[PDB]
Amino acid sequence: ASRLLLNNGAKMPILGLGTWKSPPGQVTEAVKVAIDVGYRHIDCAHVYQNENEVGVAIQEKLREQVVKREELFIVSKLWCTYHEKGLVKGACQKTLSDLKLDYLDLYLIHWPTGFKPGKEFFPLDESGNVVPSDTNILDTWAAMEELVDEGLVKAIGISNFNHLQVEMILNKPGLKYKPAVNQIECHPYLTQEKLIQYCQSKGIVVTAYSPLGSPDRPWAKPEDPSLLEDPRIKAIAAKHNKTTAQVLIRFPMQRNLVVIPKSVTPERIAENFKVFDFELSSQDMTTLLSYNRNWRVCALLSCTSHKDYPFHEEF
Ligand SMILES: NC(=O)c1ccc[n+]([C@@H]2O[C@H](COP(=O)([O-])OP(=O)(O)OC[C@H]3O[C@@H](n4cnc5c(N)ncnc54)[C@H](OP(=O)(O)O)[C@@H]3O)[C@@H](O)[C@H]2O)c1
Ligand SMILES: C[As](C)(=O)[O-]
Repeated sequence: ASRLLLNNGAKMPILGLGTWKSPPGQVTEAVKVAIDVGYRHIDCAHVYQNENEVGVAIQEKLREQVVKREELFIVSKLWCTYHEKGLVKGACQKTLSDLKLDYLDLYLIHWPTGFKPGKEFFPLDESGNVVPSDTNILDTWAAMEELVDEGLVKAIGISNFNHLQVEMILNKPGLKYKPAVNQIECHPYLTQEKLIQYCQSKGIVVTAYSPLGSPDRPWAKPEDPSLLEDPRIKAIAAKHNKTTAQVLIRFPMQRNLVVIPKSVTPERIAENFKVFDFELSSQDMTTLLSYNRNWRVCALLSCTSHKDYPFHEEF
């Protein structure tokens, strides 16, 4: 619909607003405009360094009575430096403070890789490599389940997990809460048919990130492919009298995925919301799928030898 049922009984808005790369000086206004426009789902993370400013916008709109809190669906993520059992509740409460909420709707493990705790988000050794924690996925999962029993979060999930890492949690002895959601990269150049089939067969909702190809990723190279400018995708958009961004947002929706485009620009935030009024045909869908080239925006290239690096497995 406009909302999908999670395995905890709550319903997640199929469209949300992303906030990675959203400057602290612009994001409060961006989230205020989104909520005005009809967004009810905001994707956040501590590592984005803008949760305080996101929270100012949420507070203003609650105070104004534009939305009730129970109508909002607010998501954040546990960063890699807080995977230790004793650091997890603390990371969560910090995010809750910044956002000025008393619970999250969904809390995700941001990446499966744990790093050494500290103030640096990517701790480097003297050789400049990332320092790993010796924690594993299962112990971090048990700390996350705690958060649900304490009332801090309603649902817990994972992000950038491959299918064997998901398996690992599902087979955990004494598993109390299943992951509700696996948030992964997904667009016409990285279609994820195998992992999406796997998660959906297990009752795990998939959220597509970087749906537009992340044209503002800080590592962008000029030779690099561009989804928004692909003439094949422009043609499908023209047929439907929509923009190529609106086609790229509608595509995961028809695959029963949640999608979270990022924008700090009021007219684009508005434009990105107008995707409930049209339908891609099944020929269009099959065509977009055929464009897959296994191209990833986010490959976490500094952690390619971490014991828990997710992207050595096929799916
Ligand atoms: N879990 C993870 O590891 C992870 C990783 C990456 C992303 N995500 C989440 O997914 C969100 C989305 O992915 P993303 O931020 O990489 O990129 P994206 O949503 O694929 O693209 C954002 C870029 O596209 C532009 N854009 C938005 N609407 C547009 C439109 N209608 N027409 C033209 N350009 C448009 C934005 O410009 P303006 O802002 O200038 O308007 C921004 O430059 C993130 O913000 C984050 O919340 C999660
Ligand atoms: C690309 As990210 C900052 O959501 O790990």
